[PDB]
Amino acid sequence: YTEIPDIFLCPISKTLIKTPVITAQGKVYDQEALSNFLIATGNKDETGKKLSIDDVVVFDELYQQIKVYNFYRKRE
Ligand SMILES: [Cl-]
Repeated sequence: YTEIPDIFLCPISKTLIKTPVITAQGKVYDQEALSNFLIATGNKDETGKKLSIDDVVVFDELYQQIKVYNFYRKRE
């Protein structure tokens, strides 16, 4: 599997997450992808529900796991 682990996938950018943010609903996106996407739809997420970039936090644990993935990845 050269493929990116699914938990590190952003539903919007559809690749690797650079910085995980998590919604109150518990959904995980890449920060910059979500920000920009939410501007395009006008605070609606990819299933058309209301969402603001102000109501997300960085997902610290997962950010950390991503850094480790990145170590193993960029090794090859
Ligand atoms: Cl996790």
